[PDB]
Amino acid sequence: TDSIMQNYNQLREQVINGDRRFQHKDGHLCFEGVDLDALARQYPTPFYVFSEPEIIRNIHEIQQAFAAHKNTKTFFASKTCSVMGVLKAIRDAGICAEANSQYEVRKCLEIGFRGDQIVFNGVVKKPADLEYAIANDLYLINVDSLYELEHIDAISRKLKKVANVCVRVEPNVTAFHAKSGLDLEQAEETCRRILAMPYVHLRGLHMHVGDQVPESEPFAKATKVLVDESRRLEEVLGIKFDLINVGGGIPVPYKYDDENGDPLKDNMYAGITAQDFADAVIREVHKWRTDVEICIEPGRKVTGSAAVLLTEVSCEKRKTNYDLNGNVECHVEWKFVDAGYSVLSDSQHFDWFFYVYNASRMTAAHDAWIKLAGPLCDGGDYFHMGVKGEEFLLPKETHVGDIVAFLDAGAYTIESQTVFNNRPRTGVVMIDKNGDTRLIRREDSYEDMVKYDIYLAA
Amino acid sequence: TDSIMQNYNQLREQVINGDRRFQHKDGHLCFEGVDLDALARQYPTPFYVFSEPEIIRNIHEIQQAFAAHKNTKTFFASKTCSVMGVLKAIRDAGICAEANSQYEVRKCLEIGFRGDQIVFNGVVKKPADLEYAIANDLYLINVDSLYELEHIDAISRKLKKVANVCVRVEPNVAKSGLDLEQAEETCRRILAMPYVHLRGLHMHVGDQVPESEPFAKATKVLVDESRRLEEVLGIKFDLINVGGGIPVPYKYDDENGDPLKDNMYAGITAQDFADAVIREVHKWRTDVEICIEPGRKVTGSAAVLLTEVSCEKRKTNYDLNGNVECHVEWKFVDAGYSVLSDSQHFDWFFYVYNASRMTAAHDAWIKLAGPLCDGGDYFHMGVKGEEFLLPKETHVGDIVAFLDAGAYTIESQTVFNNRPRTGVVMIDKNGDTRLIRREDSYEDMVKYDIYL
Ligand SMILES: Cc1ncc(COP(=O)(O)O)c(/C=N/[C@H](CCCNC(=N)N)C(=O)O)c1O
Ligand SMILES: Cc1ncc(COP(=O)(O)O)c(/C=N/[C@H](CCCNC(=N)N)C(=O)O)c1O
Ligand code: NA
Ligand code: NA
Repeated sequence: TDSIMQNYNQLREQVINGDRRFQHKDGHLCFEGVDLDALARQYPTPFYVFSEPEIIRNIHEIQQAFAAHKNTKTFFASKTCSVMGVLKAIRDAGICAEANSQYEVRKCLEIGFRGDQIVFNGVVKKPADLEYAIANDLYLINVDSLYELEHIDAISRKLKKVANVCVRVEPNVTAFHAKSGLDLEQAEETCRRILAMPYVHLRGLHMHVGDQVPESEPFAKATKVLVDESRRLEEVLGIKFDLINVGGGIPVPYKYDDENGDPLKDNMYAGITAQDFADAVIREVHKWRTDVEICIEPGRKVTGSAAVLLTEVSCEKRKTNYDLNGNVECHVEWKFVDAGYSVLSDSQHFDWFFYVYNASRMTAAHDAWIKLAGPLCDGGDYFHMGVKGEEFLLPKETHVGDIVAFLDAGAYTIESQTVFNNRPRTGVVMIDKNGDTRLIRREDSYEDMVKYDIYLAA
Repeated sequence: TDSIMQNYNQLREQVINGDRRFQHKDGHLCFEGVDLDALARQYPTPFYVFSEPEIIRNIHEIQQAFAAHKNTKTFFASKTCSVMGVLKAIRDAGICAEANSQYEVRKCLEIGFRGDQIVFNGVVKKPADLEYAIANDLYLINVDSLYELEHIDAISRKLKKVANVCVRVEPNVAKSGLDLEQAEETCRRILAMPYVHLRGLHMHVGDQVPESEPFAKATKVLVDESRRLEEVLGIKFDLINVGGGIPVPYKYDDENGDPLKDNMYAGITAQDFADAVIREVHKWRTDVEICIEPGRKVTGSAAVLLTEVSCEKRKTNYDLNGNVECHVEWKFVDAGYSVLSDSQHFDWFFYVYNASRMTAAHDAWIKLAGPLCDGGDYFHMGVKGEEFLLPKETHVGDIVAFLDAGAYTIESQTVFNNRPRTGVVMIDKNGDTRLIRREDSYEDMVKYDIYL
């Protein structure tokens, strides 16, 4: 325990000393030079702040990782974060976009990605979705089922417009637990049929291994399956594929003290780098072709490390358990923040760990065990992914009005919010390349929330 | 397995032959005389349909349960569902409202609940929230901490307006409430505050509680301490507020269920809840007001999620190596966990039927997936393990129904993958339908962002 506390304050000092994102000023956590205590006095909490410089650094990591293969194309999985200002930053950094719904395709087109910079994935692509995608000449539509393929044939014919497709294959219980992709056994006939379709153009095969995968071997195994079948089909069908699409899954470090962690038992430890992901993928593709295009679809890695959730300590209490004779059994120091699981979904629903610190007292020892609660009704709306069990460490002097920061809060955190208890979804602030801040998403207002309803005011 | 299938089809026939909510017509599931296959051709799926008649039936069950105690006040816990048209139905049915945020208070006031019909609960009530509540003369603010109480004292003094409070106590038979040990001094201090009026004590046991003993024991704790404080402080309390938690049946075949291990079986009824509460309160006072804050029981049974079967596939495991070992039939609906949150995040069971083929045997084992990216976006709370039963005749374009989908299902939606949050339709008391919430539009989604 004392060791756990000691280790946590070693990590705290690494944040403000040797982290490319963070500094401190006046004892306050700073992000790209921006004082986060002061920022949280200018915008109402809770809100997220994103760093454009850190997104750029992440994208460079990915792109540098694939230097051994010139013919690589990188599509940001916009399901990770599709706030328009974030997408615009990713476009400016020079990569492309991946989309999982009609409205995702549309927003990518709106913000400036060309059709030939967009890949459309999904297990459900209704005819209206497919018609929209085909009419906008998307780079790829990644076909997930034979039923969807029938619609692509019929709609491409209606539009007299070529649909460019990959066939998604499940490289692997995966009949019972994997809803996506075709069985490998079905790729050959599926491809044979596409070749014969006048307006469907087979570009390659697709797979996606998973999310936050903390080892290289699954990527290597699955890529080899895809590569072996691509090679075989080239011979059997007498074709040359343009590409292979190996998906996403590059992990992000959510716990940084790798010496104390096992990525195979706790995948908050990232286990591998973008370079290890590239090495595994490229090695398997080059056993087939060095010239073929490799498409990748990273999501999490582009934005995960590039935002902080800022939330104000809004209440406090001590709760005491007594035996049946009025004698203290134990005290619990509860701190309440104005963000709960409706603001940070994965902390609750997917047992996700984020570093928690007192951004107003970043240079103070984090030396008191506390429990950290949200504002929702749910008895379960408190943060259970603690430093030790369900307990967090904050400075003993923590006060109502301090600002708490959750780090590594940029992946899958904005669109997954709700208005449970009619608490609004949060504003979002962006730090640009010059270190200046601006609001890029408003907090939901009272009006915004009732406007969807149809009713007579009393 | 053959017995699980027979039992499920027994339940299916009971839906369309012996359920006050449902009928069949032309092979289709009907809700209060409305053909749901036909309804889902008028509005884009997925969407929720609510029944005002069922809300009324549920409220009647609650109020009848408390007939032995004349002075009972019922507050709908609006966290359960605050679509304005649902709140209006509940207001028009004659009960009161409970709120868990400033904007919930405001929407309750805007739909027509008076201040004296609103209770404000919560572990975080900031000064701005408290000021709004006090200024609007709320019936109760249920005090959760000593920190909050100091703001209430200060703000009520500033406004020169009386704040009506309960003290929430956690009976330790958890983040909310004060310790019982703190009630006496807290009440003593509230009595001395010039603009705070102490109404009583408050508790809330939990959600979907499948047994009466927790309520009886928790109520007795509050009654005993209420009785004691009346003596010690020389006062008569206005009320006792015993909270919510009346369960709703999510599985109906009670003969096959253990509610204490699987709380999708309700275990008790509103009458059992009332009997326990009234039995304890009446050891002390018959004249005192009992406040109750039911949420789930008011609306849970009163909605259906309608979702179109939008894709299908067969996945075949060839021996783990080679040779057909088993086929898995996947059916994809256009609602996933961003539409029906508790099915995923809280392991919640909802009955699933093919509403387009409700009179057909549900004779085929399938797995039921949503449309999201997440490999985990499929429905795992099946009829048998993760498997569901639908007619072998099920086709893309059929309408699947999730029953009992009225509690905690609307405000918990997300726009993950930029799929819109759903529209909501209401069947009114005359059996007519209207849209009471639009589906989010594309324009809705991007309008919150600030961009060029
Ligand atoms: C075809 C495809 N291409 C790329 C990605 C990008 O994955 P990455 O962000 O790099 O881990 C995904 C991701 N899908 C989902 C995320 C789920 C996130 N869920 C969550 N609760 N945060 C999955 O792999 O299950 C995908 O489906
Ligand atoms: C003070 C208070 N008064 C009444 C209720 C109404 O409870 P009822 O709906 O009847 O079970 C609650 C309910 N709060 C929460 C629901 C949580 C629902 N969460 C969900 N994911 N569906 C709780 O008891 O944890 C409450 O906090
Ligand atoms: Na073709
Ligand atoms: Na007083």
